[PDB]
Amino acid sequence: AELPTHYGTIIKTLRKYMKLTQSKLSERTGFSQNTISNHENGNRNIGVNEIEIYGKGLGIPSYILHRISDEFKEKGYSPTLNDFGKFDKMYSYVNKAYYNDGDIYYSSYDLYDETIKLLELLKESKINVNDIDYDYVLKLYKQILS
Repeated sequence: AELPTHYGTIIKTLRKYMKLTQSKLSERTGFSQNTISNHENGNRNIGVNEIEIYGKGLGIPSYILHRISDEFKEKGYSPTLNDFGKFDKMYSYVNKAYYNDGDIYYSSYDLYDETIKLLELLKESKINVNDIDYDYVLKLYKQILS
């Protein structure tokens, strides 16, 4: 099957955020450089099973792409994509907590929703995501999962 064309835009936006050229993303997915260009522009369709390959190449689990797409479908843009730098920084701590803390591993529900909820808590507290550390995130994460 084929996906919405907007996955190409999502990949192009994320590729740029990751500071990867099309050539580097090719040497990270096995898609030719020209094929990456064609996916991004909508000249070729992206496979359902191809997003998995892109996620690995971008260093991102595929659900994040799927979650971003669902926002486009509802709102006509993605607030998460538009603020991805903050999402990525919070996600780094969420990912660490999930893979290193048994209480989080076995109590987490939806890691995407939890990353968004943690960002909302920081915004309420007027805290910059660049100023936090893992210990602090883990305290907030345990609280949202309580």
